[PDB]
Amino acid sequence: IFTLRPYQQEAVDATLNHFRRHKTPAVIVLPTGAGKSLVIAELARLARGRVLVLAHVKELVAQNHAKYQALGLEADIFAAGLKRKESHGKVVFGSVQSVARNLDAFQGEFSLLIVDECHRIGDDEESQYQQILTHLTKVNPHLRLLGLTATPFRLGKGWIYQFHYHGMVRGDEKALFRDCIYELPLRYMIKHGYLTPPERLDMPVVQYDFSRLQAQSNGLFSEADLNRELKKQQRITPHIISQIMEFAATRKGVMIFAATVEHAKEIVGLLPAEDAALITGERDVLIENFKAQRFRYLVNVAVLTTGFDAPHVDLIAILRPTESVSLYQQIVGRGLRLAPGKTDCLILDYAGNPHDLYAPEVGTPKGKSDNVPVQVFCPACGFANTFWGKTTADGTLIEHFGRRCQGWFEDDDGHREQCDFRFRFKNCPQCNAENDIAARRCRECDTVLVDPDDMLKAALRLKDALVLRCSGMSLQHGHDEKGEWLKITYYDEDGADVSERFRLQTPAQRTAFEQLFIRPHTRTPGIPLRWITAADILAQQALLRHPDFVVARMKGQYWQVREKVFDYEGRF
Ligand SMILES: Nc1ncnc2c1ncn2[C@@H]1O[C@H](COP(=O)(O)OP(=O)(O)O)[C@@H](O)[C@H]1O
Ligand SMILES: [Mg+2]
Ligand SMILES: [Zn+2]
Ligand SMILES: [Zn+2]
Repeated sequence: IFTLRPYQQEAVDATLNHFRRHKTPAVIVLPTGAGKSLVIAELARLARGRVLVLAHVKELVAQNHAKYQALGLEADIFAAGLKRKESHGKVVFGSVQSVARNLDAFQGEFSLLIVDECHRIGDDEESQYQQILTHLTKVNPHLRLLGLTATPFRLGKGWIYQFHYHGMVRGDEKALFRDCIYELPLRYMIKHGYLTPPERLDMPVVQYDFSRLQAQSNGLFSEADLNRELKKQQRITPHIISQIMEFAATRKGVMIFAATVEHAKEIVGLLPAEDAALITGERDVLIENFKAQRFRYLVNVAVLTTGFDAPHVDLIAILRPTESVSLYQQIVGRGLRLAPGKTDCLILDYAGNPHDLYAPEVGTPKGKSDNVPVQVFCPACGFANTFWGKTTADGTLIEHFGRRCQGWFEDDDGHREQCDFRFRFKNCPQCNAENDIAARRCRECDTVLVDPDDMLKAALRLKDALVLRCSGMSLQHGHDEKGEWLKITYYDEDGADVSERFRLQTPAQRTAFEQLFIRPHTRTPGIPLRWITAADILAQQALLRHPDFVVARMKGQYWQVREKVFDYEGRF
């Protein structure tokens, strides 16, 4: 009694093809509710020896075992508190702690290791995980390792894999997994009826202003920063909860996603007495009480409970800002389990989060809250990159902060490489090769690339050269006998200024202008500025930025601009 949905057969096929050509671990990205047990079952059926499904969380180990056996198949379990029964079946489910101390039971053939929730590996039970890995690779030197996760990306931690099979890089060489070989988007499950569809309320009455907040190192939000502005706007909290109650009269189950513990307890109070509970992050804490509708409301703070299956949840109310589209999708998905008569799950966002469940995950920290995902084509390979940026109403790009194309390619010989097109770069002083902005040594000639502070410090002390911190630039143009020209004047807050001039008459002059001024100064690298006359440059000065520092050699007529520091991070 097992036939595979098309997307499940695809995940199996992707795994077989990968390991028939490679030894390296790979990861599959599946959302909850996809039916991971069916993929495991068919992989085990085709396997030599046995298959081990390992998981850090013992609670998850027991669920996977349950769902697998519910397919009409047999398996062992190695979890704490359980006793070794008659070993039966081709699959073994276990936890990192239990397996790492019952390693004497794994002296047989294990051809495949499936690690569920593989995004946790860098967090906990790391010594024991190496213990399991060392033992399995000495018994099975050709063992294959498949990762499963619904959350490949975590803010502050990075991506779990480097190469995505659709043609883009996500992590760098430090990524735990070399490859993501299959991904099932949440959009596909909703579109094809594998999950209940969400329906977000378009116009909430009042919502929190969460734009002024500045993220910490991780890109996350501090509890204190969230609380500062929650208490600034706490006269809106009564009104938002009032409408949640109004919507809940037409719904069945209600989850509330609050920002802090201070915010939650306030929320529970405004809710009807005995009609609301709370989920921190002891036990089930009334998990099946909620599913028996002992209470209509269940508030939750930054704690995701693995395994929650509540088809009765008809309503999700998000009152916390979401730092990532991926976090928003894990929150929404908890109310998308199918049920008869459940036409949708109403989503009530009162935090000002964007209205796009299917937005692309940039995968890098935002920086400024007004930035949005923007699409930027690579001039070299044509890959459609997605960077942080800003647009007009029509969608016309104003700025984008991408630095390198994220595409990769692999040649017939099997050699793989990321696209080398660099939207932002620095030239090597010796060989002129284009290098990453952060590089300390040239990639082609290994010459030292001077830090911005050090070059400035030498010219700041040695005043034979001029140094100027730039607050902005002004543009001027005219027309002499050899043709048009454009003069740029760089100035500081105290009025000192350095100027440079570009002629614009000859083809070589125009080419040099684009090479030396536009492409460095442009706000949208990779999208050429269209221009005929110098006045066209002036009209489009919004698309240009000014350097943060200007260094000029105090020589020539008055000075000759030599260095320009863009995107400066350091002393000043
Ligand atoms: N090929 C299939 N045929 C019939 N039912 C399926 C199939 N694949 C998945 N399902 C059903 O879809 C649901 C998957 O939910 P769940 O087991 O929680 O997925 P996961 O374990 O990946 O979170 C289960 O109710 C399961 O019976
Ligand atoms: Mg399953
Ligand atoms: Zn490219
Ligand atoms: Zn060089």
